[PDB]
Amino acid sequence: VKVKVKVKVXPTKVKVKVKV
Amino acid sequence: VKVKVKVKVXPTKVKVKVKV
Amino acid sequence: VKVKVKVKVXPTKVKVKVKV
Amino acid sequence: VKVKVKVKVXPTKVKVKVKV
Amino acid sequence: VKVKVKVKVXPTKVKVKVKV
Amino acid sequence: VKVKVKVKVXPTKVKVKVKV
Amino acid sequence: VKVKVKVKVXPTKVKVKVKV
Amino acid sequence: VKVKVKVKVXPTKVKVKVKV
Repeated sequence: VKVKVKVKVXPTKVKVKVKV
Repeated sequence: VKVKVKVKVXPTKVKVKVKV
Repeated sequence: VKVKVKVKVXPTKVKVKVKV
Repeated sequence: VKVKVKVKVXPTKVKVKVKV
Repeated sequence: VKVKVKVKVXPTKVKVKVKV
Repeated sequence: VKVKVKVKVXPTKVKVKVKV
Repeated sequence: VKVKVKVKVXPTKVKVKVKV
Repeated sequence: VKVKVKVKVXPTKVKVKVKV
């Protein structure tokens, strides 16, 4: 099970991911 | 100009903040 | 701009705070 | 469980990796 | 640029400060 | 629980590792 | 240019200071 | 506790441990 949170707005680039 | 995200991702717990 | 990202990774507590 | 958190905001890159 | 990354991991608490 | 932390601000780059 | 790391384990408080 | 730090910062590189 792989779970991804991302938002990227030009200057602000956030990506979070979790494997289970 | 900002970014906000609060989220619970499977078993993690995540919050994001950009304050102009 | 002032930036915060924080995550609880089971017991682990990570705080990231940036001034760009 | 493995968590990978990746962020870039102004002239900063921060990467955190935490294996539970 | 001022970066603070701050982390607690079992009995261990760690402050990392980068100032450029 | 094992932790890797990496911050890069232009040329300034620090990698930090925390194992209990 | 400064980078500063400070670790705390119960009765143990150590710091490392690194500059250009 | 095994704490590593390695930093590449202007025209220098500084490594260090803390073993608690």
